[PDB]
Amino acid sequence: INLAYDDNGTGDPVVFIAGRGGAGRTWHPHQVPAFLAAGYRCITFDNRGIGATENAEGFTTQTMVADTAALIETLDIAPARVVGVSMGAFIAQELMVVAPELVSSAVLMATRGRLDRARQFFNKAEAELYDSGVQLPPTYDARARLLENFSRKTLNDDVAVGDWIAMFSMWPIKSTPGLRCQLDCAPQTNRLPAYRNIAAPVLVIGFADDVVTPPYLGREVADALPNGRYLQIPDAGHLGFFERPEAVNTAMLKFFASVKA
Amino acid sequence: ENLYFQGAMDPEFRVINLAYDDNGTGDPVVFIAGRGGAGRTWHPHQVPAFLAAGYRCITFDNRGIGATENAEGFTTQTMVADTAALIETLDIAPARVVGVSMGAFIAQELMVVAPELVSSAVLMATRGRLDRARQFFNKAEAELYDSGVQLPPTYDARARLLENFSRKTLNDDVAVGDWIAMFSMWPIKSTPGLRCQLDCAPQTNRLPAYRNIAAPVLVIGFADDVVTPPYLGREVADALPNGRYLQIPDAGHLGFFERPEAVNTAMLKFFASVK
Ligand code: NA
Repeated sequence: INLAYDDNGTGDPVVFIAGRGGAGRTWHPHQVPAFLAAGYRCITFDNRGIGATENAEGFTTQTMVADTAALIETLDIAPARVVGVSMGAFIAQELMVVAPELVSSAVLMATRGRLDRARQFFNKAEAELYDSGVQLPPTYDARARLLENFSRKTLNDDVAVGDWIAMFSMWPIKSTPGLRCQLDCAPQTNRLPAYRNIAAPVLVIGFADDVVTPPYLGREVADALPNGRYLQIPDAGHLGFFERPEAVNTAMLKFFASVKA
Repeated sequence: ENLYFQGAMDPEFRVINLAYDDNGTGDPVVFIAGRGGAGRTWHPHQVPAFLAAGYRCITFDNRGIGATENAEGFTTQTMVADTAALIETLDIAPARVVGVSMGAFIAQELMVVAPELVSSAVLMATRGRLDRARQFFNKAEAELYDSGVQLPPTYDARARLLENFSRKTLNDDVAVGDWIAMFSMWPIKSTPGLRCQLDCAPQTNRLPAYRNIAAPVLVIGFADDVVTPPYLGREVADALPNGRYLQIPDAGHLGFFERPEAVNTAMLKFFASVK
């Protein structure tokens, strides 16, 4: 299948890969304008399992890597810069393994390279939640999103919390066969040994208060990557890029301006 | 032994008995557990240290816990009155008090209305108002109960883990294994009692009222606590004329269980100087 995508600007191409449950649209409130102002061309799209393909099941990481590859080819932008978060970082990482020629450099946020215990606990809890058929009431659900995703600093802030709660109604996350299948697109094995063969410059960004994918797992990906280096953002939850856009964009942009297209 | 004391009359005009424990012969300390917690939660890390320091330790089952787990229709004033009744029954006024969370809130309210019952207090993981996020967590928790919907067991255990512990504990896999096995030995039963304990929280800002409390008080905030953030506790110490604040690094909501030695040392140091 070809997937919905969204092409802006002219210049060195950057492809954004969202996390589980996220659409291309996730990149537009805070990332795309800042990249455009810096002269890049931005591509965002809907991962398989999202939007038009939310009933897609039986797909794997590998299917998702080929989707991304196909997109990079179909637009004739190889090699592109690649920005990915979480599942998206994991898809970026694996694309660079099978198709290094498609990617010039990458930013990977909130990522990991093996099946660590935090990931297992989360895999079990989430899978269980889906198979039970249970519907969390909205306010309890909004509470879990709040604690899962934001820094302590943010939660202490009355105006922000009102926003983030409001903002949840504009970003409904429907439980779908696609969303369940994306649960499986995560490392199953140690991938760090495979990562030691990636040539491309890579920046790994860890968010300090991240509990879904804690920072130290990003240091590990940065260490396995010959040209990798790790950066940490203080006071950012798992949605660090939405919560601290300026600090996050400045870092991706200083990094991307330092490497060749 | 099986000791009982008579609780306050509730707003439905019933009078129940509550269980308590009494150990030692020394200077009396009354421990008040948080929401969901039986008196026995102070036994592993607090009571031995206080007995070895010559304190007598009173623990008890708050209303809505253990034998009264089906109690409903009570309020913060009912629990404050219950605590006072325990104090008056042992004839130990004015007593040292230690409260955590809901129990710290009960101690704060007890000092507002019955200051002569309490000589000094340690308040852990506390607040004297609910902020936006905490207000919302309270409402979310109420909604869950009221809806009937049971959380699957693994989801439940993960949530419990993340809400209660520090990042330091959370990053250490052996430690996480230990606590999740422990969860099975401290199961939190969902009960009309527990649901009712959810409303013994500030509904209004109580910090003004705390301005008249004269007793020496030590407020302890846990740095990684997200169920009651340290800043709310520090607002409480700022309010109290003789309150002082201390923060325990690397402690989640359950700091007094996770960093018992740092907590204990600070409380025993505080109690040796008071008045
Ligand atoms: Na003060």
